[PDB]
Amino acid sequence: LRPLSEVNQHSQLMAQLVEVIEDSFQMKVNKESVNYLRLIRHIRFTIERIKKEEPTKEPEKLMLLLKNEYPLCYNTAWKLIKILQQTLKKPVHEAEAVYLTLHLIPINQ
Amino acid sequence: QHSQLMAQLVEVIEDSFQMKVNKESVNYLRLIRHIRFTIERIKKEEPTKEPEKLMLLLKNEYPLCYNTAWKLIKILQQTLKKPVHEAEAVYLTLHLIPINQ
Ligand SMILES: [Cl-]
Ligand SMILES: [Cl-]
Repeated sequence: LRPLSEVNQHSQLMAQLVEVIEDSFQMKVNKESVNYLRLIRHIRFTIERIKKEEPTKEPEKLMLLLKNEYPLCYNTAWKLIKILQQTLKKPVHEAEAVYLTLHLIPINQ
Repeated sequence: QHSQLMAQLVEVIEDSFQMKVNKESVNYLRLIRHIRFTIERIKKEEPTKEPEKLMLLLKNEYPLCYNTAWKLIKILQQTLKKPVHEAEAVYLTLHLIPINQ
């Protein structure tokens, strides 16, 4: 049998993508990190979706992605939304939490 | 106007990030403008088209990550010989933000 790690499906494609990221961002990736591991996992599964011509779950999985990557910004967005609901007394589309999260990420760097 | 509301929202941000926002900075201006658009869309009960809106937000706020995501998507398309949907550029951008920053 062939070890899974030795099934070299798209190994050189993956390496090309990483080189593009490293050149463009002018850094070296941390192959140890959760962010890198999840990036590679995302790419591997995106390859599968592309091969099968599958769409994605546009709204809902964006939420969880941001909750996992930027929990402080994500939860802060929801705290702002809580206050908006309490004062303005209108419903809030969860897309607003996505926008707020993205606007918060740069603030404390 | 929502002046007191805005001040409370900024206080929450400051607490959560354990920082004080410089009120005499582009940082504060950008923040308050975005928040005011959120308020306006909530009050007027106006939905967004999240796919198109996110592409616009990312292009303008995360140009390096977004443009790099598009380069990667083009490589994937050309290698796999399949269509790639615009939403993929969005999801890939969101995975790149924490790599770059
Ligand atoms: Cl965070
Ligand atoms: Cl909703």
